Amino acid sequence: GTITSQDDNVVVGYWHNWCDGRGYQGGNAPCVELKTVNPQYNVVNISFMKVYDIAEGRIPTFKLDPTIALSEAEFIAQIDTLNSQGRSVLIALGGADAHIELTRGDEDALAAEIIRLTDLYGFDGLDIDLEQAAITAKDNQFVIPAALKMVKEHYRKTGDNFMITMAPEFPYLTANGAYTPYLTELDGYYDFINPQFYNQGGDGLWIEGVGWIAQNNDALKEEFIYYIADSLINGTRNYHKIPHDKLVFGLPSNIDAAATGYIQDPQDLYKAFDRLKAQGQPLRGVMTWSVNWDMGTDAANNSYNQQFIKDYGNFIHNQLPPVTDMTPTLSGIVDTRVELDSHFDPLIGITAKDYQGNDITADVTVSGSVNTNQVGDYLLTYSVSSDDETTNQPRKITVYEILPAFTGITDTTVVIDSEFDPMQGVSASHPTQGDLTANITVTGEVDTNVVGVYELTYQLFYGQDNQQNMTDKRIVTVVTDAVSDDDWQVGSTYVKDDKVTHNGATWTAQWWTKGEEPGTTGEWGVWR
Amino acid sequence: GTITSQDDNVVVGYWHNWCDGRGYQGGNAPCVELKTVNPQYNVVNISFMKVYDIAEGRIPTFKLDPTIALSEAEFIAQIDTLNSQGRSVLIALGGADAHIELTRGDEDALAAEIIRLTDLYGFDGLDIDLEQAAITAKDNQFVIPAALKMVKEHYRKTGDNFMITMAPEFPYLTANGAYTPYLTELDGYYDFINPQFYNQGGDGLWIEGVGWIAQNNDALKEEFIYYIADSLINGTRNYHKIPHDKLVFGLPSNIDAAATGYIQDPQDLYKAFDRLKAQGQPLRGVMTWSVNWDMGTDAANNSYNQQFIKDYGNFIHNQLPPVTDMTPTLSGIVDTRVELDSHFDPLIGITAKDYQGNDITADVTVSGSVNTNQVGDYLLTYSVSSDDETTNQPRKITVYEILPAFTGITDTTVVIDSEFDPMQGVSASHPTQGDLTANITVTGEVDTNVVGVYELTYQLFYGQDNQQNMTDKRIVTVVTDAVSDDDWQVGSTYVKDDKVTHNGATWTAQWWTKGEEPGTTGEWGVWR
Ligand SMILES: CC(=O)N[C@@H]1[C@@H](O)[C@H](O[C@@H]2O[C@H](CO)[C@@H](O)[C@H](O)[C@H]2NC(C)=O)[C@@H](CO)O[C@H]1O
Ligand SMILES: CC(=O)N[C@@H]1[C@@H](O)[C@H](O[C@@H]2O[C@H](CO)[C@@H](O)[C@H](O)[C@H]2NC(C)=O)[C@@H](CO)O[C@H]1O
Ligand code: NA
Ligand code: NA
Repeated sequence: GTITSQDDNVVVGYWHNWCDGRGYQGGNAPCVELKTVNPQYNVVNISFMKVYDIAEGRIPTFKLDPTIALSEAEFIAQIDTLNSQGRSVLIALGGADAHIELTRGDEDALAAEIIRLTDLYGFDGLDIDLEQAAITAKDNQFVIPAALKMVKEHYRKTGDNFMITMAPEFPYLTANGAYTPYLTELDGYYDFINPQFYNQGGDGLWIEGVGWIAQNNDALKEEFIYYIADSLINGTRNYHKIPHDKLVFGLPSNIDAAATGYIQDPQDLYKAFDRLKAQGQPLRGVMTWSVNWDMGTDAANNSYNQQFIKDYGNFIHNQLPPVTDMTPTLSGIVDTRVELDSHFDPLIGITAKDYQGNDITADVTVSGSVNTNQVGDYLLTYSVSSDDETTNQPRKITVYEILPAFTGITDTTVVIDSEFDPMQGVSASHPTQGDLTANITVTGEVDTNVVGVYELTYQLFYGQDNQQNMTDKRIVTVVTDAVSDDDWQVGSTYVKDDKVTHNGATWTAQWWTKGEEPGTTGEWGVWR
Repeated sequence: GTITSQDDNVVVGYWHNWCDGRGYQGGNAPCVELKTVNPQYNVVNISFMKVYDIAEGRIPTFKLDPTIALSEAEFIAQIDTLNSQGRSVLIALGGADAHIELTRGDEDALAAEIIRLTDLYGFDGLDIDLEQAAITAKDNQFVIPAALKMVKEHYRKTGDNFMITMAPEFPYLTANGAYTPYLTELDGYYDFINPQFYNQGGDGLWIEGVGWIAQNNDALKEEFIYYIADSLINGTRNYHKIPHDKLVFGLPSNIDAAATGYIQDPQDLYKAFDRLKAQGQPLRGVMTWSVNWDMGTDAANNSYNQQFIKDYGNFIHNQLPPVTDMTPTLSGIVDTRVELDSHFDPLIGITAKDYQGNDITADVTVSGSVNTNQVGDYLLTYSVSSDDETTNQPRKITVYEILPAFTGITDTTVVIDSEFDPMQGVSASHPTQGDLTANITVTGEVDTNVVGVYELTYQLFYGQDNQQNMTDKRIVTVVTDAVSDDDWQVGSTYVKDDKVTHNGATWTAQWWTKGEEPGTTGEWGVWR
């Protein structure tokens, strides 16, 4: 009747709010009554809360499929029995091809409906099972955690722990991955995460000395489970940290439950978990899609007969109780580049929380320092302690510099006796320092009274005391406006007294000529 | 004729070894002669070297599609012209649905065929364009870099820079991602990487203060380009580092060239590149799938008319030459956990290379130290310098401990006067210390001559000087073997002189009775 939360190891099982689902291998998942769920599933997730009718608006809800042949009242009664047996029933938000698209300001209405349904049906919490576009559509990444923090606190004020769990597909758990916001904002509020280590085909990770470990590789399943979990529980190898006491391994029940990810030999899981326990970081449990699948039939109409809970139930429940990782969280620490001579403040952007979600940002301290007057790497150490633990994390701050740029320094032709200003159209700038046009000197001059080619060297001085320097060159050609005889052409015919220009001189033909180059005809030739 | 490599900014364009490709929007990509490729494509990649016929074995090759109507000799002639124009022609290995599956030991034959084709056709290098399963199938991740290092060195010994490039889909570039091995092994050998920032739909990254930036989001394309590139060129946000001078932005030419990723407003790219240039890290160029697409038609038979090179050619070529990032690389530095009192060696696993691929692992130094006799976090700093740069990277080493475990401490029933050894079947162990069975004491005793319940407390002492302690309890019940009268039952009928056992006593009926509990019938009732 009241909020029944789990503090030991869990075996989580999703329950279909529909009948006769088709399997990836042509099997069939019947709907089942909640009360027929194997007792060793101590968390059962009602699938799914979603938007049923966009006529009702943007806020998802839950409507029982009547063809399961449970009345509203009976379904409440069966939740009530599971609760009386010390088992939890969660409402799972989302699902494959569920379309949730909330906008900022929707969070109060989402919190209110979660509370309505929880109090009506007797749910013990909520599983965030957003998939595909729903993870990142409109403002889901802000609205959902915001509503859920209001729900957690509403029930905390009556002494209840409304459970919050999540089922992210595992590749979304990398460090800046799509599920980041949900984990960081609900750090301290969530009870455990049960990612899906299924339906991701060849995705996985690279491990030195082993190679690439794919989620679809049966020959290395033990490796897959160990290494991805090890990465998760320590926040290594490009994964967000989920403490081991809050990490629940999500799996398909059988080959019909999912395209890939099914564990053919359960020994690979026993062995992985064991190795994790041997390094002092045992996991919190397992999760499966789904109890209907575990109670279904394959394509030959053979019953799966509870094979999943047969393989894992006892193995998970016979573990020691979990030991809470109470280490605090640090957030916002990223390697950063800082321009030479900028102001850098080591605390901007950085926050912290204790293992229960409380802001402890002012408790953070920093060791080491950055000199933004000198280029290079500076390494800092952040620390914060709470509940007799400390978390430390390092940060690399690189001080760099930026070249300024010249503009307007392009070769040009001007007419004899015009005015020429070497700085007209020339300028320089720098991102920080801004305008550096006054920092340009010019070596050389142009004499526009005298035809020819004039070279100018432009020197830009910048930075501290103008001791850095950039150089560019430019050619200014002074031409006459006076026109003159036509250029000689090899293909033309000339006659006596025709004049031509060629190789800077004016030549006069002495007689008929074609093809004779002025200057090449000697003392007594056709060109004079 | 000879190896023509590029040292300025590049605009890379792939060339189809086939005719009339179908577009994602029903357009058509004709085959084209190499010589008709727009000159501003200064790198043209022949697509694709692959396994054409598994009868020929596992080693990929290149066979010209004859229906392009170029003879072998003419195609060589057209490569020769591009080369005479100072433009590079690469052979692209792989392609969408190309099946390459090499095994270890294949690398000499792969190196020999790359050299054959290069010398035959006049190619100037190779682009690694493995996709899907080819990235990680059999030992591709070892064979391919191994063959290519042999190819680079073969040509280095005749004064040629055989170019090596890669086209990984961008999500494979995260820190332990599938393309890791190719980048790390060819660090120093590759000329630039041109990832594909297309065909990944909603993939992208999370940026504080902006939100989720998807590769398919047109409204934030500028953000997508800036932030993913910024992440790449600095190795932040869970991406491998690719120096900015070696990063070339890969794009679709138009909407028919790819499912998603096309830049509708080129201004978003100009602006992104500009911002990157403003922080002193301008990119090396752009890449496109493909020149045939840029020269194709859409579904309405309208010519695309070179729209891609129109939008980017001048913009990329008018940038300043690249400035080589000569900082060295560090590899293997990962946060690690170490058991209390183990030996930790800070250098095991760690390697380093200079900006040209040379091993400089012995030049690495480490600052700070780890005390494995005390639990906690220890922060180290690795550094190595080469070519007047230094790279620094930090590492967190956590010293942890592990509980031992008891076994055999389970409640038990033994028969009066049997032998009882409190340690039979009891033991303890620890991962490190091993057997701790000799470290168990027992408080309390069992007297098997006297019926009843005996409690035993088992204490395990361990760790340094046995000053840590674990406790477990056990109940040993000593029962008689002597049988006695049957237990009274509420539902049975008894008669005078029937005897029953109940609440530890033997009672005798005085007369007919059913339902009368022995001990409840007073002084003169039926039970005596
Ligand atoms: C936690 C979890 O596994 N969630 C997802 C499930 O939704 C999904 O199952 C599929 O859900 C649909 C509704 O969301 C159903 O229409 C569909 O029948 C069902 N498919 C099966 C085989 O039961 C599973 C699929 O493996 O994975 C997640 O994506
Ligand atoms: C660098 C690159 O973009 N490589 C891939 C390409 O192969 C791929 O194009 C497709 O390649 C096939 C052969 O590998 C062709 O059969 C197919 O026609 C072709 N498709 C198109 C539309 O040209 C592109 C697709 O965008 O991306 C990579 O996956
Ligand atoms: Na409840
Ligand atoms: Na060549």
